Amino acid sequence: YPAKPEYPGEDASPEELSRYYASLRHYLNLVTRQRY
Repeated sequence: YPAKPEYPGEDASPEELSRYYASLRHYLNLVTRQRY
């Protein structure tokens, strides 16, 4: 589980959280290239 933080939810702003979402998606986008 390379960097698997928990999501905030609908607590933060619709833009601020949307930015943070990139860090979450980036993790998955790093797992979408499994090797060995």
